[PDB]
Amino acid sequence: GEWEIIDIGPFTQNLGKFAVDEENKIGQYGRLTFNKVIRPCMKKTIYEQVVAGYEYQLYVYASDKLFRADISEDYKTRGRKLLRFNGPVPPP
Amino acid sequence: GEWEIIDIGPFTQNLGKFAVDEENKIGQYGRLTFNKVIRPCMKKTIYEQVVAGYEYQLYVYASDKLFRADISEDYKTRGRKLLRFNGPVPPP
Repeated sequence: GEWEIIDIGPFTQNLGKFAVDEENKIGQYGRLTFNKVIRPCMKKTIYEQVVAGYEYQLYVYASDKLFRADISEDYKTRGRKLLRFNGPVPPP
Repeated sequence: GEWEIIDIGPFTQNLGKFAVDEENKIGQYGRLTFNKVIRPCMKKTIYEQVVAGYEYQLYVYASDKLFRADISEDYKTRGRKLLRFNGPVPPP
């Protein structure tokens, strides 16, 4: 994922109070009393990659002339859109 | 994967019909007639990064000892969970 440093404000402090509370439930370290959280605190963002859509670069012949088309497609709705249409273009 | 050559043929031809159909609505090239789509055809996949959750690495003091806590948070439920809790560790 992506990593970033956050500071030691009340949100970060309560993250430390969470960890000490859960550890005291397990009971392997003995009764711990939360003191403070110090720098550096690291926050990692976990992502899932998913397809938003597609794009296409076409060479299409129409009425015996050759054009360049640029189409986009949405993954979920399957709806298309024509972005560009230039011609006549020389063959590739 | 970002950019790729896709083959021509049935799915590609229907993209060529769409581009001509859309362009016939504008009319700057006049009434066209779809002929065929030729090589090379490019496909560009567009991905979307959605957040699955977060993870925090902390340096926590408790009962005058310094521990390293790894806690996790969900993006949808916002629920916290302690993954690891080791110590004492040397300070940064």
